[PDB]
Amino acid sequence: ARAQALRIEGQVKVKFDVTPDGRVDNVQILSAKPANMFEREVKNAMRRWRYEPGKPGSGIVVNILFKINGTTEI
Amino acid sequence: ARAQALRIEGQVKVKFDVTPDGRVDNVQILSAKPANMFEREVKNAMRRWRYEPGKPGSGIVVNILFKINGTTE
Ligand SMILES: [Br-]
Ligand SMILES: [Br-]
Ligand SMILES: [Br-]
Ligand SMILES: [Br-]
Repeated sequence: ARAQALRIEGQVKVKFDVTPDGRVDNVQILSAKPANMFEREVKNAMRRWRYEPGKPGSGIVVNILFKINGTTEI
Repeated sequence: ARAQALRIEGQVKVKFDVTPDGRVDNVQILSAKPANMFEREVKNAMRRWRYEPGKPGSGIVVNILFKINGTTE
């Protein structure tokens, strides 16, 4: 019943080629972080979630709607 | 080189317990998309980036600053 929020800040390096049309090619992520960053960060964020006390339950399923906004660093 | 932006939209289901103090425990993500969803989606979003034509290069490195904003449905 209580909605919860996800707010995760991060950075990720990418390496790629640029072709004569100005498009990227041969892209690889440079994961600095131990793989599977997104799922770890989501679980970590869920540590801040709080629900009503004295109402425990098990096997609760929630659907998280998210948007990722990013920009290249200048 | 030109700055670029990225926007990814998505959903992820998670399953967990709620303890007497109202905190979550025993969390598992219910992957329904293939693993490495984030990395795949970043690369797919880069398909929209455009740099100056006639100026190819290889091994270009850029850092993407991002924020993930989510809400339970
Ligand atoms: Br925390
Ligand atoms: Br609640
Ligand atoms: Br450029
Ligand atoms: Br597209």
